[PDB]
Amino acid sequence: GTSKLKYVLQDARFFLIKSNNHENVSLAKAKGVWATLPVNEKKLNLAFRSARSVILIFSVRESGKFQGFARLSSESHHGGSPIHWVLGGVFKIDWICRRELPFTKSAHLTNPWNEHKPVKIGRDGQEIELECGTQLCLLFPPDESIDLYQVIHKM
Repeated sequence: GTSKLKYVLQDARFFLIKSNNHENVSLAKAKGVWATLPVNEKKLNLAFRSARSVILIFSVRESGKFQGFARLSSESHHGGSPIHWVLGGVFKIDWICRRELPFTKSAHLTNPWNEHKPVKIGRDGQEIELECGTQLCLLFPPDESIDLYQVIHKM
């Protein structure tokens, strides 16, 4: 069912994350980490203190799909062991869905905070309004590799 997911997403903030390659998403999916440029890192750190959940929705550029979504479990932090991304601080994230959603399945959703353009359109770090982000996350298929239990306790 969707009760657990809807609880996680209640009063959440949502950000589009645009990656230039699949490799960094694969790295991030396995390790539960993300890093972004300074302007977005600041925005995400502010959101983490302001909302019960901050959700990152990933799309690899030119892929025609979203590749999943994840919830920030921390603000960014420096000084950790370097992540050899295939080119700011590192955010720890808990993935909620690592399955793909093609843009054809989100064609009816428009983001009011991006001039009511389809939610698939946006720059890295584009914030997605609450209801559009919630409905977008609800479109993803269930991910049997994921247990929401950890997230629900962290909240």
